[PDB]
Amino acid sequence: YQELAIQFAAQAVDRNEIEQWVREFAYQGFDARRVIELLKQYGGADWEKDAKKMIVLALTRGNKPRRMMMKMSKEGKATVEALINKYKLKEGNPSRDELTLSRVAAALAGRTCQALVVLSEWLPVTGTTMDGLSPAYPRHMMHPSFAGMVDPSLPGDYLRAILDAHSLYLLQFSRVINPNLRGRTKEEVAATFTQPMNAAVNSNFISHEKRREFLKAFGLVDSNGKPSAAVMAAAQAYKTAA
Amino acid sequence: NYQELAIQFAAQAVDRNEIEQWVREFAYQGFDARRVIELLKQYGGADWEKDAKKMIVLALTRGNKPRRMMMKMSKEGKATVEALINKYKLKEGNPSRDELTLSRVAAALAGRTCQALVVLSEWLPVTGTTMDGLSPAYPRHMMHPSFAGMVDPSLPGDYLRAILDAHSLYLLQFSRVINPNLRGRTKEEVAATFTQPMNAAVNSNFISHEKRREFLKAFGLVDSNGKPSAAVMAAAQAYKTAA
Amino acid sequence: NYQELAIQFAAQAVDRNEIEQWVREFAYQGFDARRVIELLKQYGGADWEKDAKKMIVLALTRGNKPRRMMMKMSKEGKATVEALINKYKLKEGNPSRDELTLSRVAAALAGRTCQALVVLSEWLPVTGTTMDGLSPAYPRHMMHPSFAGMVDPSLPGDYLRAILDAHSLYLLQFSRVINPNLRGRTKEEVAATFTQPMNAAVNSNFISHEKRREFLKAFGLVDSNGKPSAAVMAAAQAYKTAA
Amino acid sequence: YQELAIQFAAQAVDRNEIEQWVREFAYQGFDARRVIELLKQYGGADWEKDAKKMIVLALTRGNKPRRMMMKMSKEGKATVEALINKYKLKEGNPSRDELTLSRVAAALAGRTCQALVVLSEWLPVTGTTMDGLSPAYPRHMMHPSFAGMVDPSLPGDYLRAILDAHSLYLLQFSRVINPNLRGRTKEEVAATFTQPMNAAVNSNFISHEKRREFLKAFGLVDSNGKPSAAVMAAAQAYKTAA
Amino acid sequence: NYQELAIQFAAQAVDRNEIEQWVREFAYQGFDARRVIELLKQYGGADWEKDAKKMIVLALTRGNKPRRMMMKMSKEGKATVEALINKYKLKEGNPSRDELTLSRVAAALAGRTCQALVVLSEWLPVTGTTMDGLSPAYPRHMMHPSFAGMVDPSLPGDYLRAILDAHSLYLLQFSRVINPNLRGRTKEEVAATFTQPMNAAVNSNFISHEKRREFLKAFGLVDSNGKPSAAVMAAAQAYKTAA
Amino acid sequence: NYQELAIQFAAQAVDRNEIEQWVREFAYQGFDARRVIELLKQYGGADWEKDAKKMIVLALTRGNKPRRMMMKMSKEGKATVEALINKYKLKEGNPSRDELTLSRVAAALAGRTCQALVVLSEWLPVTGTTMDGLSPAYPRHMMHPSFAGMVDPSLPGDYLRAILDAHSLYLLQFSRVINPNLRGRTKEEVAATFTQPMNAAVNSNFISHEKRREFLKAFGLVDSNGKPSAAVMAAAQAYKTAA
DNA sequence: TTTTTTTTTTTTTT
DNA sequence: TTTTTTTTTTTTTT
Repeated sequence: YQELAIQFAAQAVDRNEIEQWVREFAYQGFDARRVIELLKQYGGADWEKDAKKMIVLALTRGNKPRRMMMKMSKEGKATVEALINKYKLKEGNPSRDELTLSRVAAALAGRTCQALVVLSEWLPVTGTTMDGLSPAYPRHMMHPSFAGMVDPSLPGDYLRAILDAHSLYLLQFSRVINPNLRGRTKEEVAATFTQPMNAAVNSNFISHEKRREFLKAFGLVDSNGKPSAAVMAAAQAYKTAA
Repeated sequence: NYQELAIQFAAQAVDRNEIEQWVREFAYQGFDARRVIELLKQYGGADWEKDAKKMIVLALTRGNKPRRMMMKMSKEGKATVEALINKYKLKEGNPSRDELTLSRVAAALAGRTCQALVVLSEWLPVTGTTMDGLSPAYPRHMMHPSFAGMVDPSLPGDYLRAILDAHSLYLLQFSRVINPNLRGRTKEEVAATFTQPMNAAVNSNFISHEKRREFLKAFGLVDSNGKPSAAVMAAAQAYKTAA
Repeated sequence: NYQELAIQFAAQAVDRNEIEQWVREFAYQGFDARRVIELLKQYGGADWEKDAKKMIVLALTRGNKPRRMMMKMSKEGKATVEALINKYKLKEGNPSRDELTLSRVAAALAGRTCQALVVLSEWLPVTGTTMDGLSPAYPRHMMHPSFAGMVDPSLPGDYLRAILDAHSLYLLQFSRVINPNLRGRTKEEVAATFTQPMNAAVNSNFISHEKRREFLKAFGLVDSNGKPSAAVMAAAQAYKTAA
Repeated sequence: YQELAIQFAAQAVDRNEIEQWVREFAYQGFDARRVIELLKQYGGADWEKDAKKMIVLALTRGNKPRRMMMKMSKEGKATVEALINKYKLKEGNPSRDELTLSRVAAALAGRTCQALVVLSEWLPVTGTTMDGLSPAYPRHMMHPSFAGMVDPSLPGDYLRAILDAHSLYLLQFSRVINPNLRGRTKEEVAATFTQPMNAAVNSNFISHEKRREFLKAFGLVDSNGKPSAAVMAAAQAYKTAA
Repeated sequence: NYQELAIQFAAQAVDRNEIEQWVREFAYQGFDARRVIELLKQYGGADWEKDAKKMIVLALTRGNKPRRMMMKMSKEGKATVEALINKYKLKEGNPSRDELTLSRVAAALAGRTCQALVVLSEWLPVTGTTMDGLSPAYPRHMMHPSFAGMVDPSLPGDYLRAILDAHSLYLLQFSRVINPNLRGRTKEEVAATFTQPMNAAVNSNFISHEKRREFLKAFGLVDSNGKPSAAVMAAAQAYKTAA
Repeated sequence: NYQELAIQFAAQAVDRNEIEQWVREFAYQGFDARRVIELLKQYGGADWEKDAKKMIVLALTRGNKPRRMMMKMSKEGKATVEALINKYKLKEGNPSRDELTLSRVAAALAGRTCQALVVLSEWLPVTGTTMDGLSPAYPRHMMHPSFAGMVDPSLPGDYLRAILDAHSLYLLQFSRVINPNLRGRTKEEVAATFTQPMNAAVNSNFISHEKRREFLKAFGLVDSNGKPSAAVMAAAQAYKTAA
């Protein structure tokens, strides 16, 4: 009777039926498309220049705009106050239709990752610090929003190399900005940062082709997707990392 | 007096089959698969199978807290989950023998659940890609706790151990990701929390030994005589040196 | 010159028999085995032996908390445990002396408990396989604290020490598994929790020296003259170098 | 002016003046003389036999007489109840004029330490367990009341040998019976047990001559106070102990 | 073919000067050195320089909590600290920007602070002797976070990196001593707390590149062309292998 | 503008003596010895010296909690302590600059305190015998925190370090015994709590360098030129390898 | 960031 | 003895 669970198992699996359901029940959190829609809406023609300012502001000062405003120059405070009021900026994790410095940096990952080369020594974990862990550490990987640039169709060994090279940074960064991860083990830090990382790697924002074009442009992969010597070095550094 | 009674009681031959029936009957039981199927049929009627398939995808990719997952979901999804909560009177955690949870549905219907893992691989808390980094071509059919429900316990001990150590490589990763209070603990400490539910499913009376080995053969996990595949052997070893 | 012979007499001359009578009279007695068997016969009647066998399997593979174990068990098992709780008025932990617990049943009937361990080996908190990893072909009859009640204290000291060190290898593992705080403590700290109950049963008045040695002989633990087996000798050494 | 603390320092120290003061301000805790006075008072002619019973009772069952009574034989419970009522026994640490099983064992250290040879395998830390740490561990040292048998006039190296040999046991025992010391470091256990140990070693109860006569009788020292091979072995085992 | 050149342009072509203006404009500014000196002159009058010297000694050897330090100090000292608190309206921690703290005084007057370190060396939380154990003849002028304000950012990159790594060896020690939770954390975790304030002062508009290099030359940290000294080179290497 | 003022302020030569006066004046101060003596003389009158001797024995062998020690003391002792509490208005712990404690009395009169240690050696929390086990013939005059008050800081650095490392061997033991919350901490962690009060007493203005070296010479701790004794040298080394 | 004499003998399958 | 998407960037001599 009840061991008819065999008949239920016997039915061949439908890739499209299951893919409709996984799509319907999917975690709906960060919408990069909505963020860009809101920036364009509040900023108008100035949205790009203000977004670049907000990327610098997020990467070097954090996600609390009213707090950072208090320990800043006269000119800076005036710019941040204008941005808070134009873009109706918030702190932390508000509703889906609300903008934060984090969300701006995350939706515009292509622009954020390019800025890291210049901003490297102004970050919580500097390029110099990373170079101590792995020589000539890839600066374009030094932000959680880099996960949105990873082509998931890349050969598994090449893909794992990029993510292990990026995880070397995440391990340092997470232990430093997440109060719950201060001094915790590698395995613990990776268990808290892999699920949001892998969601960004397998998101529908930016096609595989565009993602690999960015990795090629940043000099992270070659013509066939083979990671650079620096990525390979970093990927190994993560395997023996503490 | 009572010493003579203790000797005469011990003088009686050990009944291997009587004790083996009892150890089975009193064994740990995480859920009654038969009661779960009985409840799905009762609440769902003729739609119970299609709704069970939905709940398998829902459990595997979103978890066991239906009202919580509903908060970070689309309008359509939110409506499907709300309808399922109300039809099947779904609960979170470990409720009574007469209550349904997304976990229990996936666990009672292990044969289908394990088959879905091939498609759902990159949407799981621990992806197939991640597992391949630990052990090459990691068996996707093993990437769910309900896989223990498909293991034939009559398999030769060495073959049986290799299947379970392979599966344990996944369990070790999965437990650290889905359970935050197991993240800083050792391999031995994490294994201590997942071996009892695993071994219960392996030694349960739900789905016979013959049918269970037929599944392992079909999933390509064992050969004609029950010898595990190279991938299973590789993962069992990866688990022995795992941290 | 008299004070010298006085400190000499008060230090060297000890009334070994007077002290040995007292230590036995004051020894921890959570229960009297004779009273336990008297209570089983009283509540169970003609079925007391079959129910006692069930309670031994239940105590060895599930523990001493009958209402707790009942919740993660099959429909049939739960119904058997509930029936046993109500017939024998079973309790958890350490109640009064006219009270029965699964532990006390297994302890009073040590002769059958120890015989069941051969069949139940892979269902115990510490399996026979796990023990074999510490000492080859570990004696299964020693894999329960109630084994101490089977030990003949009149055995030659060296033979008696081999039996107890061999049994202590198991106790060391068992205590760490059934008491998680002990996992990070020393052999000496873990030993401190199990040596007093062990030595009390070894020197108890329940079952004579002659019968106790006839059990050790029957279990194949000692020879005709009380010389321990190769497996016992191996286990006794494994304990000396154990951590 | 105020640097006249030099004139205060300049006064030569008086050994007898200081010894009167240390005597007057001394810690007044356990009075072995009062304990024996109370045993004789309540027990009469039976005080010695009842004291021997109470030593066995303390060493193998503890210091809680009403508690131990509940998990004991009919005969034993009857004896313990009679002892509780004759000697007005208490649990824990009551007033100076109150008897406890601990205080009885401690005041009659000579009798207690002799009983350890027979009681060895009934103790929280057995002789067998100790033999695993140091071969043929001295059974007479396996009780805190042994500190009352130590001659403090012994040559420093011989004296330290006896106390290091005894401390090997105290380390095991303290970690086991003191809930606050469960799994703590050697240095921590020794910091909590050295002050009460050293007080018993330097107490006025039992003269130096009698103390050394006991150590000689127990076979712990030779004619000149040189410790035995077992004590020497144990003293070393404590130096490398964890 | 245009989308290719578009991803190429949006990845490689970065407006280095636009971004560098912004990072400087938004940089953490707990205080403006010019405002600190303006406030010292305003409250202190003609005595502002002598009182500032006192506050530098007070900040370097006692900390940033003036009312706290006052309690474990001599009669004369306590009276001096109380007078300074009331004249300069001193605060603890990180107050508003028109507020003075011992730290802000030492930071705005980096040129004298760093010069005082030669005399104050054995009175600091991390002594010169301690530093000499990590790197021989460690540069005493680098033994304060305010040293970063003395660093010329126009220096050749390799020379600039030697100065900062040499200074970071001190910062690593100092942070562990003045923040006890950091003692059990990694170089990278400890570095994360001191690199942002360091790099902000290195790239601040207070004191020109030309003057900053004239300080490094005067302190004997660099030569005529900006090449660091043997001690700086030694300290830069000690930091690379530091734990 | 303010940049030019910062350069001209730094252009002024470093006044070594002005800074050295200030670092002394602002240095940590556990107690004012002068105020303690002033208070003893005020409350005690002509009996202040004899009562101070009593309080030194009381602090050294019983501690700093006078009402607490009174509970485990003789009738006579109890009366002496109660009389001293009421005459000198004695307090426990670390009260105001104008309050007396047994510790402060012993600390302000270090010359006498250190001389008493020879007689009181076997009555201290850490005995002379215990210390001799760590380092042969350990200097008894060093067996009190107030010994730091006798150290000449003008001594050659290597000689000065050997005296303090020797003394630190005792401090390490003493702190673990008198302070229960320092028992599980490392050498570095315990040293972190006792170096600041030690170094304050070493660099205090109470009792000149000349008088302090005269004491070290008298106690046999240094020779004619300040070279420490073999016992001091031995203890300094014992501290380097201490746990 | 301090300040001087341990505590006190049977558990029980997460 | 459990059950699926981190948190969010300046401290300050015990």
